[PDB]
Amino acid sequence: DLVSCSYRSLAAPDLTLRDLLDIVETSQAHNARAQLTGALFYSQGVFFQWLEGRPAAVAEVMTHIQRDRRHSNVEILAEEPIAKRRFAGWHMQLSCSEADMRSLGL
Amino acid sequence: SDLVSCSYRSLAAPDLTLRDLLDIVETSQAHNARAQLTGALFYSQGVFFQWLEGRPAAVAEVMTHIQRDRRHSNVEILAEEPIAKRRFAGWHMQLSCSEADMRSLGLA
Ligand SMILES: Cc1cc2nc3c(=O)[nH]c(=O)nc-3n(C[C@H](O)[C@H](O)[C@H](O)COP(=O)(O)O)c2cc1C
Ligand SMILES: Cc1cc2nc3c(=O)[nH]c(=O)nc-3n(C[C@H](O)[C@H](O)[C@H](O)COP(=O)(O)O)c2cc1C
Repeated sequence: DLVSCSYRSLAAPDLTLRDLLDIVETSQAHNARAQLTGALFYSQGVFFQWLEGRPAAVAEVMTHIQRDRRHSNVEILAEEPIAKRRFAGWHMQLSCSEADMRSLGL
Repeated sequence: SDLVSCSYRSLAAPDLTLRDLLDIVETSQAHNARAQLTGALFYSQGVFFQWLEGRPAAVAEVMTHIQRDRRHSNVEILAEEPIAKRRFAGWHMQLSCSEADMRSLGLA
């Protein structure tokens, strides 16, 4: 009994670096206790995310994530059953480039 | 003027190597440049996300091939989303691959 959820979203046009850092730090905290793992990819106003865990916990955050106003167009979440975890060890691995971080700075 | 965008998420074939990844990018670069396809590829831990932007038909034609590709599977796609402006202009194939992922894909 273990599942994954994959979505693509368009980051708020006004998204700052502070916003990104907040998203990451909350996720770290929640996924940690809530036993979720995965990765968050940001570049140039686009989010990809992969969440994995128990269907219960994923549904929990995914309802929260969708309400979140730091992005929009939260697009066809692809709910796949998984045999094993893919990001064991990463309660939230951010993947954000040096350029992208510079941008969100300006 | 007439730009659409396509997003998908893939599962890398379980025997995918660093060389494979490198082949996927160089092919993409060469092609996307000629086809005016811009976008980004993210790989980590067996997972691929990609965002492609360009004129409707170019996106459509590459996506048929991307889906044929044996180096991955379970290609869940996102209906041609129309876009105001490009987002990765200049980038024909911006790659996201961590140093850790680089280590693993390069093991055996
Ligand atoms: C792109 C994006 C990805 C997010 N991913 C997670 C996540 O994986 N885990 C999580 O707990 N919150 C994530 N969040 C934050 C939640 O949407 C939400 O802000 C928060 O978790 C719910 O309120 P809280 O601060 O009380 O926990 C994400 C937000 C954004 C915009
Ligand atoms: C994850 C992934 C992403 C790919 N992205 C592109 C791309 O954006 N542009 C491209 O021409 N080929 C891309 N390819 C390669 C194509 O699937 C396809 O194989 C190629 O364009 C035609 O065959 P070839 O590899 O022998 O040249 C990608 C392959 C994979 C597995």
